[PDB]
Amino acid sequence: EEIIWESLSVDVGSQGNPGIVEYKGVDTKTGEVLFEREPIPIGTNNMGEFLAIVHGLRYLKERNSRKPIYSDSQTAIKWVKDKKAKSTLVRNEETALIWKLVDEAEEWLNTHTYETPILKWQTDKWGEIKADYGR
RNA sequence: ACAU
DNA sequence: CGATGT
Ligand SMILES: [K+]
Ligand SMILES: [K+]
Ligand SMILES: [Mg+2]
Ligand SMILES: [Mg+2]
Repeated sequence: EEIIWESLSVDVGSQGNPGIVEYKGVDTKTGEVLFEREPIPIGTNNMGEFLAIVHGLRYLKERNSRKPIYSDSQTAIKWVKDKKAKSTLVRNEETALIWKLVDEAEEWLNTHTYETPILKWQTDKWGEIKADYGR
């Protein structure tokens, strides 16, 4: 119903899908960019959306912040809930880096705890998520 | 169909 | 138009 303005918003950006993947997290209220991942040469949109949420969890935990995270990705939200990223992306030499990061993100989820609510950004009602790349 |  | 996902 109402945007929770005291929150962190994350989004993926890509050049191709599969293709070059990056992501960032912003303060929902102000748009201040709080973290940005160096582009990863090959990955999928959903792997990037997943990594963005997990990075947000790690970022907020490190700072003792109870803010929720907004993502517009039905898929990534579920993968985080399950602690399992069910990507179809072939595992080969060119996808090794993204798969290492995804594997490590799952490993972090399976060895840490958090209460952070992971909320669906309602793009149909609210417009684009504040972390959007505009591409 | 819905979310990207 | 194509691809990633539930
Ligand atoms: K965009
Ligand atoms: K589809
Ligand atoms: Mg998105
Ligand atoms: Mg976007």
